[PDB]
Amino acid sequence: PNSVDWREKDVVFPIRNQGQCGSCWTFSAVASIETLIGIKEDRMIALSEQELLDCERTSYGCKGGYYTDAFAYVAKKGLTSREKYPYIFQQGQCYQKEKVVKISGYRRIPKNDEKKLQSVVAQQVVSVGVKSKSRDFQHYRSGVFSGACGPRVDHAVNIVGYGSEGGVNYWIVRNSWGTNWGENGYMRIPRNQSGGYCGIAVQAAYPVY
Repeated sequence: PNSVDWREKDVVFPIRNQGQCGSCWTFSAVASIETLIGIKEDRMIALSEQELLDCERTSYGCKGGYYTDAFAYVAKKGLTSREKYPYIFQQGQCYQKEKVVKISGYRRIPKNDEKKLQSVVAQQVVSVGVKSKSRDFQHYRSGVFSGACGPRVDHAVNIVGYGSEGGVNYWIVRNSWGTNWGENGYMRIPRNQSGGYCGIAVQAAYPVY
């Protein structure tokens, strides 16, 4: 497809806010799973970032984590709904409540491969990491981003589609900083920097239904 936008396909929930807690990895994992379930089952169910934050044991709570291992947790343990286990903006006791969704596994996209990244984005939402520690990235408002990136991949986000404006290819990037950041919470990042713009293609991964 020349363009993809899952937000226009009834499978992407509204932008959320992680607050200060470094739980971006939980928001990225949840967003990828939420859309996958919407694609595969035609069912919209909001899932719990809080369960991953409190219960996923390879990660660092509010100091960062792994959406890849979050996928493995969901495949192995299931995941409850956001209604049952809401986000409290900090890590708490790990509750194992009634689960609403599983996955079968997850796959990693080889580093720097935007062609394979695009092929997967054409089918579902993908979890990625970007270099967010920069004034330009934090204060991005609109347009296809052409500012400076952070020094290192440090912020887990999602790619929810792709397109073009004026011949400029872009990825549609879902962040968890609320709707006041970027284009109502999203960023259009150049598509096709080695590793992708702000390293978007360095560590891409996606859940397998």
